[PDB]
Amino acid sequence: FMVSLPRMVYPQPKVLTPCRKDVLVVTPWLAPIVWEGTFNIDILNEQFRLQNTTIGLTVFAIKKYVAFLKLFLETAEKHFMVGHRVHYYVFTDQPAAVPRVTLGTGRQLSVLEVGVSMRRMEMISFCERRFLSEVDYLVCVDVDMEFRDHVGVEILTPLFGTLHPSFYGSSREAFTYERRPQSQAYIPKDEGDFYYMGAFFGGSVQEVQRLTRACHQAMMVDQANGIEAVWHDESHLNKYLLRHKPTKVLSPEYLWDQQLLGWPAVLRKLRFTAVPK
Amino acid sequence: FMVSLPRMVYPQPKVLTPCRKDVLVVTPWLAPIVWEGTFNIDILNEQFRLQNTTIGLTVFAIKKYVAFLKLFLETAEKHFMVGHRVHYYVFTDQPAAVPRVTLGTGRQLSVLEVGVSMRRMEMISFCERRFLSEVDYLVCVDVDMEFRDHVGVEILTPLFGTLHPSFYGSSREAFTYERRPQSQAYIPKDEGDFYYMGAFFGGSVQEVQRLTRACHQAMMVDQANGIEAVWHDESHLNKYLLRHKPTKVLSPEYLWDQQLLGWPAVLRKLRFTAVPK
Ligand SMILES: CCCCCCO[C@@H]1O[C@H](CO)[C@H](O)[C@H](O)[C@H]1O[C@@H]1O[C@@H](C)[C@@H](O)[C@@H](O)[C@@H]1O
Ligand SMILES: CCCCCCO[C@@H]1O[C@H](CO)[C@H](O)[C@H](O)[C@H]1O[C@@H]1O[C@@H](C)[C@@H](O)[C@@H](O)[C@@H]1O
Ligand SMILES: O=c1ccn([C@@H]2O[C@H](COP(=O)(O)OP(=O)(O)O)[C@@H](O)[C@H]2O)c(=O)[nH]1
Ligand SMILES: O=c1ccn([C@@H]2O[C@H](COP(=O)(O)OP(=O)(O)O)[C@@H](O)[C@H]2O)c(=O)[nH]1
Ligand SMILES: [Mn+2]
Ligand SMILES: [Mn+2]
Repeated sequence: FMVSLPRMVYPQPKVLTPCRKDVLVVTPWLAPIVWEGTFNIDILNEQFRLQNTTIGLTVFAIKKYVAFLKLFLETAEKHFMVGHRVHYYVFTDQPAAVPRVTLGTGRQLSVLEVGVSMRRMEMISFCERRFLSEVDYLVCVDVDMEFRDHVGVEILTPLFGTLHPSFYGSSREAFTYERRPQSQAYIPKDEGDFYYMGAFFGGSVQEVQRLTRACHQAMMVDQANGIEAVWHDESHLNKYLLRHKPTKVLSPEYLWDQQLLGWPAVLRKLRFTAVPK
Repeated sequence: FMVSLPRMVYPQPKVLTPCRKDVLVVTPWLAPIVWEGTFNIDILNEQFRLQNTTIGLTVFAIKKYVAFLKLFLETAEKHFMVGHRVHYYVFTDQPAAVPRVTLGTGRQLSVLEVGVSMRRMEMISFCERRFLSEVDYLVCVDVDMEFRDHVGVEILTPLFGTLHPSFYGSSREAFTYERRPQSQAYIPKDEGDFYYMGAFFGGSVQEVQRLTRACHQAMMVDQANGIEAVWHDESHLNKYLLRHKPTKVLSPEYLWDQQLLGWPAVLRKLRFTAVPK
């Protein structure tokens, strides 16, 4: 049950005025594509706070990648779901190397010790019971990253993927999908909506568990058949999201590499960005 | 659980090409606004058929308005959810005046006898148990109407309203919301997203029952306080949708009066239109 929004004073949306004329802001299956200028964050914050929404964030920091945690977590505290309940789940082989990061109120961090290709999907799909009990949404991201600007409840939806920053302007035949028919991740040259990057996806706990289970099972089939998809779990993620359309798509604001790609006009904000490695 | 879509061959959506540059296609709370050119109906048909979706359509034909049923139902058969399961619920004081209309396969009609202002919301919110058992979505429309073009699963969502054709270009201070603070339907001049018309709303059975219950209760409060809202159940519908944002909004393609308003450039299709009275 959703209680009523309070009175709010904000600019009227005008039907004959779009703000964004330069980009596609809805998919052909009527999923919003999230760009700056498409959402009033005050309305969304109200909606999600009224539901006492809890967001889980999973991040893997294995071997040398524990070095990325301090900046990742400190910038998450500045930019990720501020004002909402957040539970970070840090998966690592070195619990003692997790930096001591000071968290805002309503935010928690759990260190989960693990003993590459298949680990993340397998692990997320097994934390199944814990996540269902503790959070409403799960967000699954790479650690070799920093938050530079707002990443908030505008992303939340049953299932989302993020447009890969190298391919948002590309034709589908150029997408680096797995192209060998012997792989479960196979996508022919005449199929595909978008190329989603494996570094940022999420959704409701149920839908994320469905996605990660499916990708894990498909990767195991490939392993049994002696084939490894060209971009590993990302290839499988792409196959899944082709066959199970996401209910929102994040624009490349949400996954950017400024060193590699600069700051194009179409990006009004660079929110979550690659750290050089 | 949602099974996988089959392979489909269709045009690639391109992020740097929107089709509709002339209109707002997403609300500030990230609800799609449904216009022609925003959806691939083949993808949506697949998604909803895979769930064996059943759509209920409620329509009231009381006193002289039974005369509108033949054209309403015959054109619904040509245009409304064709290929999907449909259950029409015709509420009337004259069951014998309901015309014999031939239905396509998978489609059913029930005549519900009833013995104005408050009837529709009260009645819909009591058919509660029946609707929950028989249909997945409910669509609630005026009878003094005809279908001229496709109205399909692109509308389906937990909660939708439709932009009133006289007000989609108006500023909110011009909206004919109830403006007296003594009414439960009251909306001040600095609030409001859109003016929704009472002739076409819907959603999941649960959300429609919530809306109609709330509007019925608010109308009863007004009655007890000796006030009737300026546009009756439409005023209440507008108050509800201000405080409970719809998850899709239908463009005026879905509720048009060609005699009154012609055929503006912004409307590529006239789907569901007023019959002169
Ligand atoms: C000099 C490296 C050139 C990389 C350009 C293309 O990107 C790669 O695209 C692949 C798919 O075809 C995979 O998604 C890689 O993860 C991605 O490289 C990753 O994401 C990119 C955004 C960069 O941050 C890159 O350093 C990183 O390894
Ligand atoms: C000559 C009549 C002028 C009516 C113009 C404005 O519309 C009315 O708007 C009101 C709200 O302010 C209510 O929604 C009425 O139902 C609507 O009139 C209804 O819907 C309209 C689209 C027309 O079909 C009208 O005949 C019908 O009574
Ligand atoms: O030695 C490693 C390699 C990978 N990863 C995790 O797997 C993610 C994906 O790897 P990487 O960032 O190297 O991939 P790329 O950005 O090149 O796709 C990383 O962000 C880490 O979360 C890790 O923890 N340790
Ligand atoms: O005598 C009446 C008056 C109204 N209605 C029902 O209530 C709806 C709303 O009334 P109307 O269409 O007259 O309103 P308007 O289009 O002027 O808003 C009609 O379409 C009918 O479904 C009816 O059945 N009999
Ligand atoms: Mn990375
Ligand atoms: Mn009418």
